[PDB]
Amino acid sequence: PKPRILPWLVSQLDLGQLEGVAWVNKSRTRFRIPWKHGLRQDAQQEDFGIFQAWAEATGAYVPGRDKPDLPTWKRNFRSALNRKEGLRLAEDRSKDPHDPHKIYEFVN
Amino acid sequence: PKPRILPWLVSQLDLGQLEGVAWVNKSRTRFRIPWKHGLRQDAQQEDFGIFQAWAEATGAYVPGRDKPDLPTWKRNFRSALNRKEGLRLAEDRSKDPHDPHKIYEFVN
Amino acid sequence: TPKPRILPWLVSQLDLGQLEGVAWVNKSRTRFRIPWKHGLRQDAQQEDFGIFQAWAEATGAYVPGRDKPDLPTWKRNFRSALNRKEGLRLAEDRSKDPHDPHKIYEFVNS
Amino acid sequence: TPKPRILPWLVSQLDLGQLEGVAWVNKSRTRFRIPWKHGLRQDAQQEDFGIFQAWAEATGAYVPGRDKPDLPTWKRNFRSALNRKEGLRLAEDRSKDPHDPHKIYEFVNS
DNA sequence: TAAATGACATAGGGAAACTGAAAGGGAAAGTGAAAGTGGGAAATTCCTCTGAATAGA
DNA sequence: ATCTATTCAGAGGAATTTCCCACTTTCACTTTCCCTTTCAGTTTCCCTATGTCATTT
Repeated sequence: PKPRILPWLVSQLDLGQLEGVAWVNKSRTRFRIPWKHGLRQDAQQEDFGIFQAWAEATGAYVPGRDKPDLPTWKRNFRSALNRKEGLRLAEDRSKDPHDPHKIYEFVN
Repeated sequence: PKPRILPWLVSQLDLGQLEGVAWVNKSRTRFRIPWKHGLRQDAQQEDFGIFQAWAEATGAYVPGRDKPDLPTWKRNFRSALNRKEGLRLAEDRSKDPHDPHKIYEFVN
Repeated sequence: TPKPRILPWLVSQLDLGQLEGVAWVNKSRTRFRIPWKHGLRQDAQQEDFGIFQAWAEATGAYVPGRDKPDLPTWKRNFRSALNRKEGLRLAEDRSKDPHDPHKIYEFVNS
Repeated sequence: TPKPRILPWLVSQLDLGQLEGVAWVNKSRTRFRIPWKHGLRQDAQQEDFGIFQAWAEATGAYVPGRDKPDLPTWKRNFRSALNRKEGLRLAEDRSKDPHDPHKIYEFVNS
């Protein structure tokens, strides 16, 4: 059937399984996504969990079959979101030293 | 007593029990048909209500017994109307974002 | 007149060899190649979508002059048409190559 | 407004010779000089970082009508782009000269 | 007023990751023209049954 | 010498058969929706690499 990204993303947000990935508003319209830049030493694949989740979810990534590739999972997650109408990028807290991340918000 | 499509269609148009299926002429010579595209995430089953109604009506589709098949219902409905003389597709508003549909018309 | 069927038409283009880059890759004439340069590249230009364009002109999908040029769509339609077609398969994919980007299709059977 | 590609744009600046000490050295144009100096020195301005500034203005990254000129960043962006070009290698690093600071790239190719 | 030794404040710099805009791709869905189909209607053989015309008793 | 016992035309539906007519399905691509990839550059990250000030001999 293949998941559509917005409904899928919203579900992850509601379940709140991944960390650094949740609703940052009680009305539910703004949300955070970890985004530790790739070159940083403290950066593991645990910091690309949503990106990885999406890849596993769409069949792109299958642990065992393909080597894990972090940059691709991220560029893929990002491009999918950009084209999505009714959803804009708010603040770019990506290079932020302690808690690097981004908040997306649904608009009309 | 299998229904003939034009009389049947006109009846649905007059009863107006199907959202989006309605005349657009006081004179009743132009009607509109809901025409959302199958892939669209926003396509709920009822977006093929007339197509489904015709399939159930010709006894081709009995809920419970058959697996829903939305493409064929629309496909059958469109093909059935095409042979009909005195009837012609006037506008194709189906790749339309908000309210997608097609307008047929009766050539005198 | 009749509308051309894609495989016979393609074979004909291959035999005529009018388009540059489009050629049989073997004597048995069963494997052929199609130039497939990526659209965003700098050296890209309309002549790198010649077969795609030819097919569009051929099916009346495009009419130099009256209609407006949609190069990507020409490729999408040509690519999509072959994809369902039975008895033809994708063999190679050198489409992301630098100097000679192209894909290689092979004719098969059942 | 169409975005310029760096090599064709750079070659144009070299031919026009609008900046001081940019024109190629060899007439066949297989080598050229770049106002590559240093930033932690003394009289370093927008004159010694002209190509770097030209590229920044050219890509809209910076416009002498809003963006507050950052000479250090401009040098970083220009350096990275030249590095990735296959048929383009850096000959010598003559930035190691007092009064005459610069750099010599090659228009080689394989 | 000095060659040297230190002391910070950033400017390079090489890789590899990031990115926006737009082209590519998958594959499920759509299409008009063309050809196929089912089921009810019209038509073309089958079946008693009638019954007057023909044999046994 | 009637008195039944049969029997081959013509009836009046059955029993299929062949036709027709609306839709249905194929045919052979085309298009759409939603993301993915490519392009050709930008931007980090993480270290060095120097170029002005400030103490050693």
